[PDB]
Amino acid sequence: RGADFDHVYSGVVNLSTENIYSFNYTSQPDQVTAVRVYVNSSSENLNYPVLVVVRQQKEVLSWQVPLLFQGLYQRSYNYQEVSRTLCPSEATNETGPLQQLIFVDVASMAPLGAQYKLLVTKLKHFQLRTNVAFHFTASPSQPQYFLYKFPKDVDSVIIKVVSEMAYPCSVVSVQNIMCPVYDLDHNVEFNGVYQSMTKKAAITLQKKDFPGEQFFVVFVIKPEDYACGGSFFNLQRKKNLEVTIVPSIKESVYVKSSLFSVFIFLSFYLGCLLVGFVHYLRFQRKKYKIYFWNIITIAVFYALPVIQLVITYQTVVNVTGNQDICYYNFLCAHPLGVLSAFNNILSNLGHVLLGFLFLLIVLRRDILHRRALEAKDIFAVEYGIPKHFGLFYAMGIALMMEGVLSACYHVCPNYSNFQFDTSFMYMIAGLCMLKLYQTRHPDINASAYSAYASFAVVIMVTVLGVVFGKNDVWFWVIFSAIHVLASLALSTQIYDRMVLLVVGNLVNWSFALFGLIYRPRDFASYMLGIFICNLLLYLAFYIIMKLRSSEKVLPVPLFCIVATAVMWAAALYFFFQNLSSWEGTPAESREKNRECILLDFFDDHDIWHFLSATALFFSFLVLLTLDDDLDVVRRDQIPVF
Amino acid sequence: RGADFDHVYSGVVNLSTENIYSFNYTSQPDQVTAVRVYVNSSSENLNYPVLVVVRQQKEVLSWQVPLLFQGLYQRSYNYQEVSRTLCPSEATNETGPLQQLIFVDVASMAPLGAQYKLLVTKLKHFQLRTNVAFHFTASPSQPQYFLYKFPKDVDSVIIKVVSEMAYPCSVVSVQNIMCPVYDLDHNVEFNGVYQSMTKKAAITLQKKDFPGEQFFVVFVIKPEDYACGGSFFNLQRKKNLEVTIVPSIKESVYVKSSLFSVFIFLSFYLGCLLVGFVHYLRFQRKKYKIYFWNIITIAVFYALPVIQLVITYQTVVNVTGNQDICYYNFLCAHPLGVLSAFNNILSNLGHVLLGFLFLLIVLRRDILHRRALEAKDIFAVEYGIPKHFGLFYAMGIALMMEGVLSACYHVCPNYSNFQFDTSFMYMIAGLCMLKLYQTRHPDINASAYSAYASFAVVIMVTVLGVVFGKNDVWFWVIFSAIHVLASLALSTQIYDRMVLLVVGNLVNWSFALFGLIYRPRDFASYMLGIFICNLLLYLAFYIIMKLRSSEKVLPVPLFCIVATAVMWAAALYFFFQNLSSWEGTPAESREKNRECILLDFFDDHDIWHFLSATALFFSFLVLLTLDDDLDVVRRDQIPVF
Ligand SMILES: CC(C)CCC[C@@H](C)[C@H]1CC[C@H]2[C@@H]3CC=C4C[C@@H](O)CC[C@]4(C)[C@H]3CC[C@]12C
Ligand SMILES: CC(C)CCC[C@@H](C)[C@H]1CC[C@H]2[C@@H]3CC=C4C[C@@H](O)CC[C@]4(C)[C@H]3CC[C@]12C
Ligand SMILES: CC(C)CCC[C@@H](C)[C@H]1CC[C@H]2[C@@H]3CC=C4C[C@@H](O)CC[C@]4(C)[C@H]3CC[C@]12C
Ligand SMILES: CC(C)CCC[C@@H](C)[C@H]1CC[C@H]2[C@@H]3CC=C4C[C@@H](O)CC[C@]4(C)[C@H]3CC[C@]12C
Ligand SMILES: CC(C)CCC[C@@H](C)[C@H]1CC[C@H]2[C@@H]3CC=C4C[C@@H](O)CC[C@]4(C)[C@H]3CC[C@]12C
Ligand SMILES: CC(C)CCC[C@@H](C)[C@H]1CC[C@H]2[C@@H]3CC=C4C[C@@H](O)CC[C@]4(C)[C@H]3CC[C@]12C
Ligand SMILES: CC(C)CCC[C@@H](C)[C@H]1CC[C@H]2[C@@H]3CC=C4C[C@@H](O)CC[C@]4(C)[C@H]3CC[C@]12C
Ligand SMILES: CC(C)CCC[C@@H](C)[C@H]1CC[C@H]2[C@@H]3CC=C4C[C@@H](O)CC[C@]4(C)[C@H]3CC[C@]12C
Ligand SMILES: CCCCCCCC/C=C\CCCCCCCC(=O)O
Ligand SMILES: CCCCCCCC/C=C\CCCCCCCC(=O)O
Ligand code: NA
Ligand SMILES: [Zn+2]
Ligand SMILES: [Zn+2]
Repeated sequence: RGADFDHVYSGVVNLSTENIYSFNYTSQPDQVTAVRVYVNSSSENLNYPVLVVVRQQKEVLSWQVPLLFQGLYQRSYNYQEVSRTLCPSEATNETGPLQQLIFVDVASMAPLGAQYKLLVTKLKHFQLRTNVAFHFTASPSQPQYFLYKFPKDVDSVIIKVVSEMAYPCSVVSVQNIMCPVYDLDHNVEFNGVYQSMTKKAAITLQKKDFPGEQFFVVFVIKPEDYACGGSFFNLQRKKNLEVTIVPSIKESVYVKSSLFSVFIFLSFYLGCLLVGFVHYLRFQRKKYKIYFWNIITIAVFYALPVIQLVITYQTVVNVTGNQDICYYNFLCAHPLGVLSAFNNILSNLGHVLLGFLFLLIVLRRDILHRRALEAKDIFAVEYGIPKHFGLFYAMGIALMMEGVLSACYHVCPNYSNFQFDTSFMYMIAGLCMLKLYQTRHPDINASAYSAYASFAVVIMVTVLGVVFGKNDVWFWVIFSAIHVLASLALSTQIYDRMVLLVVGNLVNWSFALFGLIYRPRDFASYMLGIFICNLLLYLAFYIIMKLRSSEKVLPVPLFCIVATAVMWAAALYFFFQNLSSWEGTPAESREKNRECILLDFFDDHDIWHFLSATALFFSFLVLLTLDDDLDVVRRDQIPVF
Repeated sequence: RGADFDHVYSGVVNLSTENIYSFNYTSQPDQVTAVRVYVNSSSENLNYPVLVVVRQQKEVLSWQVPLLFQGLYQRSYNYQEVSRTLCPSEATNETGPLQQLIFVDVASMAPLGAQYKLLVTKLKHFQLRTNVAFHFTASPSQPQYFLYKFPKDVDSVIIKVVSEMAYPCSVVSVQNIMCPVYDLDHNVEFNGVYQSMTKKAAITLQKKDFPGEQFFVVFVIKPEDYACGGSFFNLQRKKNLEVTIVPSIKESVYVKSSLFSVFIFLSFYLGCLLVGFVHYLRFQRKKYKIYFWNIITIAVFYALPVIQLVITYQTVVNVTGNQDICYYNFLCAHPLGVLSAFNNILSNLGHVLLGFLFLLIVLRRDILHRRALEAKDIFAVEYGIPKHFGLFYAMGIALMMEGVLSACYHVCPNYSNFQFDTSFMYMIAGLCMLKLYQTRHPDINASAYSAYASFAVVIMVTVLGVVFGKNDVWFWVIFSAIHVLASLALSTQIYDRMVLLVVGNLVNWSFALFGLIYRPRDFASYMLGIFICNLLLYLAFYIIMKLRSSEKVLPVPLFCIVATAVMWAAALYFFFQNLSSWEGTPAESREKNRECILLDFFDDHDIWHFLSATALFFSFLVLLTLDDDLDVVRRDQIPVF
């Protein structure tokens, strides 16, 4: 029967009568037309569903109305309105105008007839345009997909899908232009790239991956919300979606950002060179060695698991096309070669460059001291605090190792990797507190085993607390007992000294209270703030004790105190901007994704990598230079606190 | 049109003519009938395919002939014969006999008519019986599935599928009894458990998982062999398959095997008790302490990555139903609780029980030595070899830590976990060689860091060689250089002594040559044989040097030598029986799965865990007791080699 587009057809189908409709249309060359078939049935009997068959030249598509979904825990869902887009045939210029015919056959085996309504329409907005936002709606029984053709200049695009509400949750899949299109929840993840989506989704594609420089963006709504961190839930679950296809940054942005990263850090090298030059002009005109290596060994022992894991996770993402596995920022994930997010790795360059600079600065001090000790300078031998540079070498190397470990985490950030980003800073903050204590008490043995053992136990507490003590009121109660007791014990060792000890313990008790009351899910970041607080508290205690003892703070140490405080306040702010959350579902993390802040390449977490290295670098300089005033004062006179 | 079952229908379909067939059958209660629809079209034009629609009461099924598959690297496959089993409806006794009607509609849009052949048949062997082998055939375009109902007495079954040839490779999926059945490669992995299969597959199921105590066993043949370690490849890819449903072992087998494992090892405790009792009757009638703890720290540092990984892999297996992720011996993987293969973890009880026994043996001699020294015994003080039991405590605790590390690996053995099965044995073999050298050269410092560092570097070489040096002629050439040079340097320090050194280098050179020519993919096991070989060579050198120096081998040490040699020969044999291979694909590894050898619970790899612990336990006793004859001899008179 000849039928018209955009015309709603009603009918009753029983065993005897089947209703057939014929739609003929012409597709002009270089023009793609998609036909959407909508059938709905208001029939109580699901024992006798309305069966819809759409036959085209090269394909037959069949479905049933009401569409039934099997839910978790034996939940049943039925969708009375079912809509499908028929795979489009694109006429090349050579083929010419193509006359195509669609047959929509409607049948039912019901003894009394079952009613249905049919609307077949042509999609006027099937093709998606660049930098244009398109708003649409999808349902579990009404999946939608659209066509995008890569423009010549554009060699890569990002697919940004936004929703106002978290649920129902969807799947955004990118597939090549070949029939069939997998737009059902039972085959959508078979082919191509896909992401789970509650509120936001971002898929980055390259032209070389797709033949014909075109793809289909498929939007499938799940009958239930379980895979996307939701409780559950026969009635329309319409999701209002907006999708925009934006070109990615050009290769020039990669060059400008890599140069910027190296240059800000190399600027520090120039600044150290200028200071060194002034001393050279003045000169002409006028806790051990197994520690540098130990930090390496500990880092390598710790790097091996993550690196082996990276391979396997990277493998599974590439094959399955599951962008769910790695918790990238997505909105600012910039790919170089294999790396999905090169920008994250590049941000860790400062840790390596700044850590290296520190080793060179420490070395000059060691070489100069050693030369002075040989010359038997009175000041080198008997004036000032005895100088040991071993912990300083470990600190510099640890900063570099932190950069490498953080970069490894960023190859695939996820639940198995969560610790590695900020963990080595527990070692960095731990080493810095020994250097403070060793300054006055240079008699502390400090075995290599003790560092390795402490790190292992601290990480053991960290990983165990995240996995098994996620939010339990029990775990946080026990941990608060250790935290407070550790603070009491430490305070008595490292420490008006009494008033300072009270302030010192109180800050730790306050932190324990915040943790107990708030129960943060990110125990790794909470554990990190425990080491940062105690590092800054002991550093502040040292400065206060230095002032009460009338010891001076020279301009070079004093500037580093201001820079350390300013950089720590700035770095912590960018640390508190959560752009992805491995504790939640992949769809929940993606709601936190943001467009990146600096040079269109670096996000808030990238700035935290720049500023954490600079804050840690300037913290090293405070320890290195603070007691340089005493170099004139006799060691005998020098007090001990 | 009324049509007959098991009758082949021919017809020509053009735009004008569609051919419709009606098949009616009666399903008796408590009787399941499945109908298979076969359509084959020998039509050159794939632009105009034959479209087949099979409509039933509940659902409608449609497909096209020839069936087209999109292959990797743009390969195209077409199958003129397509066959499908229609979702059976099971009549309960209450419903009674049910008269069901099937409509098979055949259509084509070809201008000249396209021929087809149709056979609709009822499957007389749809239901699978217990302990009965059923042989069938499946094709990429002709998937098959069958029904199994759990017997009342049987609470769990294993699905064993066997094929004579590796390719074409298949997917065996287990799904609940609900329509639709996902029997296509684009939806087979959506629901239920599934395994990839080349030659063998084994799926273990429990009755509690399935409602109705029934499931579908779905067999889907892949159009290509890539996922199963093979290459490409329009023509039938028929796979002859045999599937048997066998009940799993009863809970009594779990109890009898757990008791056996504890008892053989506790028997050793009784044997040590009997020896201790005889000495107590005789008595009445007449390289340091930071090492025990260090091995713990190293093991914990090493246990943390694997344990965190276990959680995430175990998660993904449970959700997706993908049995391909872990590399168990599925033919004897027995589950207890959350563990998929409990027998693999129980087999590691020998390490902890025999490692604990050795610590009690060392402790006695440590206590009796200190008690003597307190009593100023002449023989304890000036006769015999200086006694340092510190490395014995490390060896005993390392054996325990190897049992827990090997048990953690067997929670989910895979490519990310490879090292954990045998890596700590490198530590054990290395500790045992230091104890040998420390015996006649008591003045060796042996720092804790050195053990940790050596382990880290040795594992770094092991993991790097497996991942990046899989079979390269380059990597094995460099490694043979280190292996020859390391053994050449070691031979000079520890080793007619000259003839022995020559024999000692030839064995290492031979091992290197075997590796160089053979290029084993399992570098972890090859690395293990390097440590075992040198441990037994240095042990044999010590015995030979003991005999040439006219020093006796007492009966207790001498028995341990025989037991160590016999157990090492026996353990190595069960080590060479590869029942699973993480280096290959999951389907390739399943080809080596075997039914398990001992008590219907333990396979060849489980026996290697029993015998490796016993060989390592008796190796410890050789070191502990060998020089107990020198206790009467004065320390000065004792030679050093
Ligand atoms: C690994 C990171 C967290 C740094 C850890 C530093 C701390 C926790 C480690 C490193 C050095 C260690 C100390 C080394 C020296 C001594 C003095 C000794 O008589 C008692 C142990 C004690 C007090 C150790 C306590 C723990 C210790 C302070
Ligand atoms: C905060 C972390 C990272 C670093 C803390 C350094 C701590 C662990 C170190 C530095 C100084 C050390 C103390 C130095 C002096 C003494 C006195 C001695 O009779 C007992 C050990 C004791 C009490 C040490 C315990 C460990 C100690 C307190
Ligand atoms: C988790 C937070 C709140 C507390 C962390 C406590 C950690 C840093 C403390 C508690 C127990 C400590 C260990 C106690 C025992 C030893 C042996 C000794 O040779 C010093 C190192 C070592 C290994 C200590 C390292 C530091 C240590 C692990
Ligand atoms: C704020 C937290 C992380 C600091 C934890 C470090 C402090 C409290 C821990 C770490 C290592 C611990 C020390 C480990 C070993 C010794 C030597 C022993 O003879 C006295 C106790 C003493 C000195 C412990 C005191 C508490 C201790 C110093
Ligand atoms: C895993 C295996 C190789 C462990 C073997 C450990 C023992 C047997 C080996 C490994 C390192 C070796 C030592 C390496 C360096 C020296 C310093 C030299 O001036 C005397 C010999 C001595 C002390 C060697 C003795 C033998 C030695 C201790
Ligand atoms: C089987 C082959 C690959 C093993 C080779 C191991 C070699 C390369 C590694 C493993 C253990 C390592 C040693 C561990 C202990 C020490 C003592 C330390 O004070 C200096 C480094 C030194 C000397 C290391 C040198 C390199 C080393 C000998
Ligand atoms: C752990 C597995 C992989 C192998 C273990 C090897 C251990 C036991 C061996 C291998 C390398 C050896 C060290 C190599 C370096 C030296 C030289 C000298 O300065 C003291 C002995 C010492 C420190 C050796 C001690 C024993 C040692 C650490
Ligand atoms: C694999 C078989 C052959 C055993 C391997 C023995 C290795 C681990 C042993 C044997 C010879 C040893 C080396 C001999 C020479 C030295 C002394 C000093 O310069 C540092 C340790 C170092 C470098 C040793 C490291 C460990 C060593 C390389
Ligand atoms: C004197 C104060 C020193 C600095 C204290 C810092 C306090 C940090 C405490 C933990 C907060 C963790 C919860 C929210 C942060 C999440 C980290 C992230 O977004 O990646
Ligand atoms: C004197 C000889 C001492 C013992 C030497 C043992 C030799 C072992 C060498 C490596 C063989 C590795 C290749 C095949 C074994 C695979 C291990 C496995 O099946 O799990
Ligand atoms: Na099913
Ligand atoms: Zn980071
Ligand atoms: Zn094992």
